Amino acid sequence: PYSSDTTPCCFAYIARPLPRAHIKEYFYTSGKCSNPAVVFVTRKNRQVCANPEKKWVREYINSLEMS
Amino acid sequence: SSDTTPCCFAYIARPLPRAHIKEYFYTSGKCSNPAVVFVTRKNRQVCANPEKKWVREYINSLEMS
Amino acid sequence: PYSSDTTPCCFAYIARPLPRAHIKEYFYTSGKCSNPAVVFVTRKNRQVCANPEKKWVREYINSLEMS
Amino acid sequence: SSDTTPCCFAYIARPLPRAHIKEYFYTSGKCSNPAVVFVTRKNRQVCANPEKKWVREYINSLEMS
Repeated sequence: PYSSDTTPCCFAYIARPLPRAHIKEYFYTSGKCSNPAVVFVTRKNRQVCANPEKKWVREYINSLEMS
Repeated sequence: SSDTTPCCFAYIARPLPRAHIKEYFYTSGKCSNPAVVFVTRKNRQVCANPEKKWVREYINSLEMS
Repeated sequence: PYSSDTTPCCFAYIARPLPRAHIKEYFYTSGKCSNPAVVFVTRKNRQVCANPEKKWVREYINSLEMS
Repeated sequence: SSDTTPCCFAYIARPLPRAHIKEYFYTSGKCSNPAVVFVTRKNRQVCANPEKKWVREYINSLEMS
């Protein structure tokens, strides 16, 4: 059982770290997706796919739920 | 402005009302499951099984414009 | 090597699902912590510890990555 | 208004300046590593090794008020 509405997945990861100050939110893509992934939402409301195994990705996450 | 790709992991069980669908598109081949997405006037992206008769018929009607 | 500043960890998980509409952000606690955990930041800016293995927790995360 | 607990996973290598510390507290026993937290006037929470001489001395001075 699962939603029959589309679900976002990532098939590519941004190569280098996004500017930390341009990021306001994040969310992990569904476990249903083929690739694990972190999607950062920038302040201009863009959505960027990132690799959860990357050090900067984990640090950005730790920073985001301090705020 | 998004790097994500919409994929489908379930198909709607019953035929969606034809009257409220404004267009359709097929989910990316990158997605594991093949699927037709019917977009409703309220911008709902509903997943449907490409092999279903009603789905093929809806697509045909949307193709004739 | 690691930050010598304090790092937040969770030692208890909220028993039941928080109201989805009261949540604006989330972040996973450091892998350094003894327990894996998800910290939801409410709109009143409170921080609630949650279990990543819980179904509602994963769903809330998937939802937050969409907004 | 938070359910989290501050823990320490590293100790500051050199003695922090005494002049800018307003208080201290020990991290929870729930944390895996024992630690003293020196809070600076800029609200930085710095982790320090309880066994260090300077740490015990700083604590003593903060205890005499």
